[PDB]
Amino acid sequence: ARTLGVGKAIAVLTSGGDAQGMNAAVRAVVRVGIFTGARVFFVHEGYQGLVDGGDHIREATWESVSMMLQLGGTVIGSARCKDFREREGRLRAAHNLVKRGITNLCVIGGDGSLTGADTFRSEWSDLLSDLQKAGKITAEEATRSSYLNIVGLVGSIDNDFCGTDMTIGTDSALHRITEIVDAITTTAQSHQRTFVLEVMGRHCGYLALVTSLSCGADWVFIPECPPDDNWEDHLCRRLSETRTRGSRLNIIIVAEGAIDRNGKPITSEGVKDLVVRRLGYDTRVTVLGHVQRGGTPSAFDRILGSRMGVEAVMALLEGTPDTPACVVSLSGNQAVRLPLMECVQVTKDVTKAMDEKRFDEAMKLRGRSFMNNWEVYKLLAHIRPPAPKSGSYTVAVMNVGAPAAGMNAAVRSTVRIGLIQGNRVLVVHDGFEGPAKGQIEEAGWSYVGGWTGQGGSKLGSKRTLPKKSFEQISANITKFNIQGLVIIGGFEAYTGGLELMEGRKQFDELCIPFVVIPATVSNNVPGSDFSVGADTALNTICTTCDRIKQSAAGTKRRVFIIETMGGYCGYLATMAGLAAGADAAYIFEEPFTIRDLQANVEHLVQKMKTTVKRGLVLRNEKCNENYTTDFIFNLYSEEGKGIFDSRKNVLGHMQQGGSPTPFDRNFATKMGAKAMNWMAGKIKESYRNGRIFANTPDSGCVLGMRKRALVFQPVTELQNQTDFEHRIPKEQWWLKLRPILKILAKYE
Ligand SMILES: Nc1ncnc2c1ncn2[C@@H]1O[C@H](COP(=O)(O)OP(=O)(O)OP(=O)(O)O)[C@@H](O)[C@H]1O
Ligand SMILES: Nc1ncnc2c1ncn2[C@@H]1O[C@H](COP(=O)(O)OP(=O)(O)OP(=O)(O)O)[C@@H](O)[C@H]1O
Ligand SMILES: Nc1ncnc2c1ncn2[C@@H]1O[C@H](COP(=O)(O)OP(=O)(O)O)[C@@H](O)[C@H]1O
Repeated sequence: ARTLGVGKAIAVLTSGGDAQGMNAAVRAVVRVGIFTGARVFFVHEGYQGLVDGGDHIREATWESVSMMLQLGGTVIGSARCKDFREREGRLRAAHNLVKRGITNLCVIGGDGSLTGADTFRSEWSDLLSDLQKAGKITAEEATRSSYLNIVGLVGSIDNDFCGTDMTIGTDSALHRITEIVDAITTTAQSHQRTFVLEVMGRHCGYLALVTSLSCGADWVFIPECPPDDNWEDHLCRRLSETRTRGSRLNIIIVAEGAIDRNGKPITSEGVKDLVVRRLGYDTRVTVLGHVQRGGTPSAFDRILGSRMGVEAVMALLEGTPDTPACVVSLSGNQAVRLPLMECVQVTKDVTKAMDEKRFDEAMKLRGRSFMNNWEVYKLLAHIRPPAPKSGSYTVAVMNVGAPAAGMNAAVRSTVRIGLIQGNRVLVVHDGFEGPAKGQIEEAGWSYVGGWTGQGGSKLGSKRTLPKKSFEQISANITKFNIQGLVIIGGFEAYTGGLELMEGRKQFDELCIPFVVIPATVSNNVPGSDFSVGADTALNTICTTCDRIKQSAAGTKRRVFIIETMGGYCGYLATMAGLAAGADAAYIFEEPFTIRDLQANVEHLVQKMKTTVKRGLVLRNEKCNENYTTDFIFNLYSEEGKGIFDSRKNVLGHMQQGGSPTPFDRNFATKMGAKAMNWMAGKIKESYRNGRIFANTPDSGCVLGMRKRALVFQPVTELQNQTDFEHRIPKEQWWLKLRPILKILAKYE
């Protein structure tokens, strides 16, 4: 609370290497730190300034963290101080803390920096008694004893640290790597070019794998699972197999830490030599390096930064001389404070486990999803697939609703994974106008060839519903022999789904199972924390939001009022509102009354009249029937005549058919499989007498993100979890963020 951090001060620090998002962390850490009545102190140049001190520990204001969200790298500054790795230095830093009076320390760093603060919290007890032989009056130690709180905030493009689902910057890092391959990829038209990108990752194959999974890398090399035995043949057999199979380029991604069975490291150049000496294609190595850390932080990292930042400060002010070292982080999409020590002691475990040829233990300590990506990567990466028999179940996949960045990525694994099960996969053009009009084709392994990155809807998606035409579709699911349905779409996929169950009452054909994969820009589908195409949309809003915070204004001081899309769902606006640090984001799920709206302005003004020079006001395209854009606009204008200028922008639905970011391509790839695996089951389990009869509710689901796991939920079970008037779910997780979004704008 406002009185919580009163009579309390904290010093934030940014050790480790530049990770896009650190800046948002700091900001949040300062903004929320003040807010809690506490005092926040900067500490330029990572652990260094802490050791040094003096002019390296300046005090932060609120205006100080202004306009940082959008900036990459660290601004508080990051060094490499090795003096701290020794006590002949930690003691001087401590001196600096106690000399400046500070009981809380936020460390935004990596596996090492984090492990350093760790050992610091520990070797802190004796640090007093020793720095007492001559340090400062012993009156202080008896006034700052077993009270040295430190929160570790994980920032690293490695995504190595264990205990956190994501680290800062890795998504942006993912964007960089992606934009390149995205470009490498869309040019190779001449010779059978064969790029050999080498990407980051000391000991972690993460970025390397994930980047292969989004590009459709032809082969990959990662640490935790070295290519044991004669592979070159394999890799060449492959590259040639695929060469004659008809293809232009090839993208062999290589993690830096890429080693082999024994350990004698695989080299990006070596790889390059191989292919040329054995196959002789014009191969060309590239080594992205230190650019992955560049560019600007993606919508996710800015957001993730702010969330972690707030978590830290809370965790800092909620500490007790009996509470252990803390490391806040994300998991199952919610903040968590984890035992610093436990995290380090383990995140280390993986290294040794890897030092000993024990890679199974490696890939395990890493495990879960990682292991999955690996598994799914290889599968979809195959050149094959198997020989199609006859007793094979035949599935149909289709798109329904407005298009999304990821649909084609989902349709591609759905078909590949299907085909690899030995099942048949039909492809439907134009959603439900699909099984109905009869536009249905058989999709072979190549049909989906290189789609994972293409945006829009290759198959065609319409929003029309099934019911009105059960006759024709059922007529068709019999003719073509459809025996399961995979629907990638948004609300009218969920909705058209329910619409299918009822049919199971009047029709026996509709008595097949179906899974609904959420693909909607708006993130309005019930039964999942995320949907495919939101991140992509979101990243574009957040982008143009930043580009608009410029405008060739004939003078400074100016306020922008922007209307986002997403019908009644305040996900984008709220999120974008937070990613681009707007003063206000008017959404539906959170009703405003002119009594408020007023106060929201008799506020930005009190700011445009000082600190702030550009203002951001986000409005959900449906937050309120009366208080339209134009209303909010005009209100904000008049009220600020003289003090500032103002323009109003309506983004609207700027062709959401651009291109999927790496996260939607992964998300749509991972599910498209998860579903096609789950569905192959429900189809066996529903085969009875030379016919299938799914008439239970389990056979009709929507697969979605729900906390730490993906989960199949039956459409009917969700009916009472969804407001159909406004086509949105009831209980949106993110409404939990609104408050932080508000304190960062300096409210309450
Ligand atoms: N093992 C350690 N013990 C104590 N302090 C450390 C340790 N490792 C790093 N530090 C502190 O952090 C500084 C920078 O370390 P480092 O470059 O490893 O950052 P990091 O958090 O490990 O991120 P990265 O994954 O890029 O290594 C060191 O100079 C020292 O100040
Ligand atoms: N794309 C890939 N990247 C890295 N390793 C791969 C890839 N594809 C297969 N492998 C490796 O090849 C070995 C398994 O071969 P599998 O028998 O699983 O594929 P395959 O049928 O021989 O090849 P294809 O599927 O290219 O004919 C394992 O080491 C597996 O990790
Ligand atoms: N861009 C993002 N937007 C929302 N959540 C994200 C994003 N990137 C990662 N996450 C979170 O990271 C965790 C999932 O990581 P993971 O299983 O490795 O999937 P991927 O392999 O797609 O990262 C979840 O908490 C997920 O919500």
